[PDB]
Amino acid sequence: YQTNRPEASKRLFVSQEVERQIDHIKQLLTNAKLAWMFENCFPNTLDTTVHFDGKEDTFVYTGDIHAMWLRDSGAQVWPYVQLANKDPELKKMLAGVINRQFKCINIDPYANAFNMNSEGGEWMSDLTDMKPELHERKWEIDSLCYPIRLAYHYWKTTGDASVFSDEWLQAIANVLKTFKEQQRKDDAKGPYRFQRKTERALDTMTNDGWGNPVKPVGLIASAFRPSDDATTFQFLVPSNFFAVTSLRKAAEILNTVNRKPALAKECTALADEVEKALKKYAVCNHPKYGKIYAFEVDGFGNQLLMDDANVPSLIALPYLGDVKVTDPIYQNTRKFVWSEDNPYFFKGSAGEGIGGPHIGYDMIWPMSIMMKAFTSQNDAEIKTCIKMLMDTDAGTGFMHESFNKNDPKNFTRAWFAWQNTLFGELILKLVNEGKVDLLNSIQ
Amino acid sequence: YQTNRPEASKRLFVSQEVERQIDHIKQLLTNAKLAWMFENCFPNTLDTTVHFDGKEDTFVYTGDIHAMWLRDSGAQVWPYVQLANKDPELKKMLAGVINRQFKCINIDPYANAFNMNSEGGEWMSDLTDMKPELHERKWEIDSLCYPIRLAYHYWKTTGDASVFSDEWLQAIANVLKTFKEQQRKDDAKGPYRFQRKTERALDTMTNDGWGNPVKPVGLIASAFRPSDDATTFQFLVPSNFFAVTSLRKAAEILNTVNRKPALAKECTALADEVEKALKKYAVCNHPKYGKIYAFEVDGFGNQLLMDDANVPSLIALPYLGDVKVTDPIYQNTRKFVWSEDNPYFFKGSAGEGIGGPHIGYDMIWPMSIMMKAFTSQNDAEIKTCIKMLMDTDAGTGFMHESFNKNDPKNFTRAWFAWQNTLFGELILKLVNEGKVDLLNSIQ
Repeated sequence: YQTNRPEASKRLFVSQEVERQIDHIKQLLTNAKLAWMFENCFPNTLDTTVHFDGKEDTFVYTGDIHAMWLRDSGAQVWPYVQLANKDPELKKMLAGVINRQFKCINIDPYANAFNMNSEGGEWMSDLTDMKPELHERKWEIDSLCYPIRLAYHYWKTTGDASVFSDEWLQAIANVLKTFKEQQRKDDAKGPYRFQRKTERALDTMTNDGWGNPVKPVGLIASAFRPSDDATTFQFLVPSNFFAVTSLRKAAEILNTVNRKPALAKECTALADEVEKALKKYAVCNHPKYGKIYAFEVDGFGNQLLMDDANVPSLIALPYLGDVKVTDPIYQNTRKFVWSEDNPYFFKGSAGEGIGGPHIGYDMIWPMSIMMKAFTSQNDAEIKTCIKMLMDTDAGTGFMHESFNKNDPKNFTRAWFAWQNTLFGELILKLVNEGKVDLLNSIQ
Repeated sequence: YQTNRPEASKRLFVSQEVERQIDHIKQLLTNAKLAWMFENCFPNTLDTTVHFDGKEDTFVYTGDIHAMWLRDSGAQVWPYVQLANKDPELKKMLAGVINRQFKCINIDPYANAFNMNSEGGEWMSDLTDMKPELHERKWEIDSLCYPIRLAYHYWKTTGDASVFSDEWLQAIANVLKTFKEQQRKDDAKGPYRFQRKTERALDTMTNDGWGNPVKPVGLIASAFRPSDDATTFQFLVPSNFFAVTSLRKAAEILNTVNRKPALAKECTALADEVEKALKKYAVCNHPKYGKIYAFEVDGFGNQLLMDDANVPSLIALPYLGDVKVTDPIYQNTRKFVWSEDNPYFFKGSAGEGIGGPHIGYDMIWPMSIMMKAFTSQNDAEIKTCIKMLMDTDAGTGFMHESFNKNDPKNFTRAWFAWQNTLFGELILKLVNEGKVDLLNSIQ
């Protein structure tokens, strides 16, 4: 069993603390394959996607796609924050990620993906206001939430508030302006419009680029989902939940750090409005599972019952910390999403899980399985999830975007940094929780 | 007030009975504008779209779009059937339409539009199995229902069953095969797949061309709506209702005419299954309007609450005769669709009505207003509808596809034969019902 990591000399970024961490788990885990996968995945982001300038800037690619997603980057380095206090170089690189994310938001708060400079790209021709610094401009609420989540954890972990300077002040102001604009209270259309000539229905918006209408009930419209697919009803519930928590984190930062009570109150006020609207528009009395959370709503009364593997998702609500795992409505939702009553839940001879319209029928995303484990309150459940991830890797030793429910050999995206980071994060979390014996019991 | 009809010498098809009909209403109506519009609209199909070979074939164009829609053609000549018993040439032309429709269905029961021969067209490159005889291959349930509706009315009206020969036998068999295939009980995918590289989200299907998943509860999946837009949840309720009635009509034909009890029973059995599934999947307990009919459902539990102007529609249910106008659930639905709770109901300074995602926000389709009048049980309501159609024609004296809720001058499709036929049909129906005094009361 030889590692699939590039090579000491080919690795883009090296973190000694990270290296010490995998050494520990390797000698701690008794399953050769599991340890092998952890060594390949956990450091993947550092090994092949991190571009640190040694100063205050860090550019992070997603892997397969040569660009930087605010979402992917915010998650790709997330599990490293807990090691920053023991690695000065790592800590500086993390601050560089945050600094770059905030600069991206200020370039275009509606964009989901950015280029290192201004090389533009194939999507420059999209029917929307483009800029050479952008790789893609699909409006996704979670794009603005992930950076805040990272910066907050970073700050609380290291105590370093140097990342909350002028750039941050402008970015947070742009997040509020964009969130408010997308509540679409004044006009059903607005500043953001998007269409693209493609054969993929969810890569373009309906109604001349304005998307399906929404009734301004206080929720924030999201043109696209964290899966990069267009929403059916724009008030994406999982992303709105993520927005509430992110706004509250920013408010705490603006208060204790920048000491700007006015701007913080705006964050809090918006969070309260979105949270109240969620409580009366995002809940559905399902006849089989009881009260559950809808995936998307339009404010007119329509509610889409389903779930997509991409985080933020309904099942991942507790992972991001938007709801307690004990939330009764969440538990009911958890049962629903992992059943044949969810149009995107698939089950075959290779395993089961949630997929989405992005790849299509029978294609399950391991991300959904990992989130099931991350939010699990039962060791037996966690064990089956880990083993399933192990048996559906097609011997590549990496995490893929999706695989066929009847044949893992049929999979997409062999190099998905965000997914590998999540797997390393899961195993590390389990270990730090004293569940090593559980992992070591894997056949 | 000079007529907008082409010219006696430029008219494609001439019907003396039709000419006598407009002469009667002209001297009967006291409103110059109304009479003018009736003379322009009622005969529009005959004046500019009918191509009769003098034998057993009739090709009918839609007008703006140079092709034949099974849907449009079946409606464009509908109101003429009641005059066939007094016009031999007209009667033969109607039989030629039916004959051509059945031949189309046998060419490709999944296609919605056909060419006169095999000139192909711009959609030949669509990501689906194309044929030069086809103009477009968007699967729309109503495409197979409209021809049956016409043939049945024709037969019951004239007594001529010569249209139910070998071609009809093959076509009806194709309708059953196609309907059954689209219940998608054996596989969530099937023989029909469709995608197109376009910027219009509803001109392509999600999930690699298979559309959004459906749970095989007995309903028939419809890839696209009578508006030519892709469905969100494939079990289109209005079209499934239309399917039930059409199947029952065909069963009666197969029994009394072709005397084939076996094939007829298959039609009846399918109708019963679809009807039962409608009763338990297409109904929604709306908290504001009570029990109403959903627009589309997926069988998993999702229900789309809205309405589109294109017939078959929810409001037009009684018009096509799929439900009694007295149906309580229909009445509740009628209130809902004509309110701000319907995402596609628009109201402005020019008037109000239903539109759809096809053209976009604020664009109301007069078809919705006409259907409101057609299904109305109140003279006052009918009067406002007629006057609204009169005040939103932009002085063109014709029926348009849609107009801006705040400015009728902003409209689409100046030449829409199907719509003109419907307006002439509405006025004629009102007159034959002794409501001339009502029309003559229009200011």
